[PDB]
Amino acid sequence: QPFIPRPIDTCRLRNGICFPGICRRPYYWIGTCNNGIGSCCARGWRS
Repeated sequence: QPFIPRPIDTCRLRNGICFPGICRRPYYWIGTCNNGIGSCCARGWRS
């Protein structure tokens, strides 16, 4: 976190990574991907 992580948003803040599975590091889960099985998790950290 170079910037100060504001309140966590959903995948509305999009395009960081879509994982098949889950985000563990460095990636914060923002909503789901692969229509449910994957994870919209943008590269970096929020909260």
